[PDB]
Amino acid sequence: RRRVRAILPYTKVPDTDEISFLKGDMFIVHNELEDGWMWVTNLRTDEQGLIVEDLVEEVG
Ligand SMILES: [Cl-]
Repeated sequence: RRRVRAILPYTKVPDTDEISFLKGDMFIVHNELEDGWMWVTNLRTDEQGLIVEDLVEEVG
């Protein structure tokens, strides 16, 4: 469980558990699979869903 920040914007694929986001959006990473899929909470929108880890950076 950690925070990550979007380094790019993203528009979700319709009728999926993906969420949209903007560059700079902060997320709580609840869980992550080996293939890069994360279940997160977007802290700006309070939406939960799927994101790919290559669109985010570790928060230090
Ligand atoms: Cl949708």
